[PDB]
Parts: sequence; structure tokens; C-alpha cells
Amino acid sequence: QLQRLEKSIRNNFLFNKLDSDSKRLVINCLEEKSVPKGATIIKQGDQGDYFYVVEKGTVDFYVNDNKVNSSGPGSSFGELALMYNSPRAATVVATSDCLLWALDRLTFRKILLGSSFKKRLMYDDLLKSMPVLKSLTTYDRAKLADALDTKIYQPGETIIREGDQGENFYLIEYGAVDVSKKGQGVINKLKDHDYFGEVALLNDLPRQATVTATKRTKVATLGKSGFQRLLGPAVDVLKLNDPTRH
Ligand SMILES: Nc1ncnc2c1ncn2[C@@H]1O[C@@H]2COP(=O)(O)O[C@H]2[C@H]1O
Ligand SMILES: Nc1ncnc2c1ncn2[C@@H]1O[C@@H]2COP(=O)(O)O[C@H]2[C@H]1O
Repeated sequence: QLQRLEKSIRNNFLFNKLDSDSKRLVINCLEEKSVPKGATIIKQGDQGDYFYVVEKGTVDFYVNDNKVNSSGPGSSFGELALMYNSPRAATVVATSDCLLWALDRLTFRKILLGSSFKKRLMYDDLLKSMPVLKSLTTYDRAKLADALDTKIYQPGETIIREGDQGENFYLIEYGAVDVSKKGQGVINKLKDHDYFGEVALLNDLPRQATVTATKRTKVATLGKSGFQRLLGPAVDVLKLNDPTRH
């Protein structure tokens, strides 16, 4: 029917949110696929063909044959392979028999990456290129991206001040910054693909130094709650690099 569809959409965060042009342009395209309990829907490593939204049924998610996740009706999956052109990041096994609505790679790139996952698209180069972020899987980079805001600082602007409360952690997209400490002047300098602002957040301390743009500098910024959950791999390197130690 066309009522099951208009309900699919009204209840999906990605879709209820598109303009009726994208919205029309997506109910037209959804193909439905039934699947028996015990069928693999997508295999880890495979090329990404489709995006799925679960009408009825339940799935289990396996990363290297561990099992990591679980979803029911309303939930969607298969979006990372298509937005990024990477292999499948997880195997998705059917846990009870299911009816899935499928968007082909082409329409996904047409409507949904354009608009639902805009952020993931924009930060993808930063996140793939930052050294401290190398251990992150595409699923991780995606969750991290959703949480980032962008700020541009100009020459001579203060980004953070020694002694302040910290709230954000910072990833330099391009630019140049000086780190300074009263009594000591400039003690370090950062640039594209450096990060700063973890010491306050890792240790619950005030900011331990002032950071000042010396060129036009674009950062992505991540709040404390996100720093606590979205950097899982990278977090051990941040504690290991932490200048509050020798
Ligand atoms: N822990 C996880 N790691 C990787 N992918 C996951 C995880 N949990 C759920 N997924 C979803 O499972 C899908 C497997 O295929 P994709 O990489 O295209 O998109 C993936 C996500 O949409
Ligand atoms: N030698 C250093 N001492 C203090 N902070 C530094 C140093 N080098 C780089 N920084 C960065 O400057 C940041 C200032 O705020 P935070 O203390 O939150 O986190 C600090 C580090 O990320």
C-alpha cells in the first residue's frame, strides 16, 4: 500500500525531515524486501548496494563475529557504505522474519546524504585525515561527525584561555595556532590536523594554556559529553599524549 509507506516516512528521523519533493521522490523509489529469520541481509566487507528501513522484524549486528548491536521496527541501517564508498562495517543477521524498505545507492546519494547525513559528508575529509583518529571505523567516524560544529577563527583571536572551565575539544581543519602559558610565552604551536583542548576534559581541570589563532583557522568542536563517548579508539592516545604528564 501507500499508507504503510507514508507511515514508514513519518516515523523515520531521516525521512519525516525531507521536503515533499525529496519525500515524494523517495516513496516512489522504496522497494520492499521480505526476509526469513536467519538470513544475512548484509555481510561485513561487502560493497554497499542499498539502504534499509525496518517496517517489521528485528536484526542483530556483528562486527568481526562478536555482536555489538540490535534493532527493531523503525530502525534503519546500511547507510555508511553508501555515503563513504567503503566496505560494509558490520554483518546484519535477521533475528525474526522482517519486511525492509530499500533505497538503492543512487537515490540515497540523491535525497538522503544530501540532507539527513549532511554533517557526515562535510567532515569526512578532516576525520579520515586526522592522525589521532586513525583507529576509528566508519561507524565511529559517522557518529563523531554528527556531533561536531564548525567555527572559524581569525588572526589574533583567542580560542581558549588558560584558567577557564573547559567544554569543547577541538580538531584543526586548517589554520595555525599558538599555545601559551602566562610566565612562559608560546610553548607549542599546532596546525592542520592537530587537536587541542583534551586536557581539561580528560582530567576535569581548568584549561592549562591559552590557544590563539595566528592564521585564519577552521576547527571542528566536540562537547564534553560527546568527547566522553564518540572518541573511544582515539581516547587512549589522547591520555598517552596528555601534557599533564612526563
Ligand atoms: N557497531 C557497528 N559497527 C559498524 N556498523 C554498524 C554497527 N552497528 C550498526 N551498524 C550498521 O550496520 C550496517 C552495516 O553496513 P554499513 O557499513 O553500510 O552500515 C552499517 C550501519 O548502518
Ligand atoms: N605543553 C602543553 N601544555 C598545556 N597544554 C597544551 C600543551 N601543548 C598543547 N596544549 C593544548 O593546549 C590546550 C589548552 O586547553 P586544555 O588544557 O584543555 O588542553 C591543552 C592542550 O590540548
